[PDB]
Amino acid sequence: TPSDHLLSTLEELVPYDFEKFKFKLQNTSVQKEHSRIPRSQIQRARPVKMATLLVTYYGEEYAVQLTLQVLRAINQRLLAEELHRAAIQL
Repeated sequence: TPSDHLLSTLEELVPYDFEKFKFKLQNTSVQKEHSRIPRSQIQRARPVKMATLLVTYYGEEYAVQLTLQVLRAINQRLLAEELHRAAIQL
């Protein structure tokens, strides 16, 4: 599932880089007519937890786009590309 690819993607994501990931996620624009993840939850959310959260709050397709963009925001173009490639496989 998309959440499984997001899990693995953010699992490979270095925790020290995830620190910035979740900081950029807090500053990520909310998708049209979709539910916002509380910043208090984002700070405490695990790399593997956000995979589920983004899907629940925004959606599967939106979770991939959100994570991809935030990865690029933190100079993780590798994971962003691999996530895109995962979306292609899906």
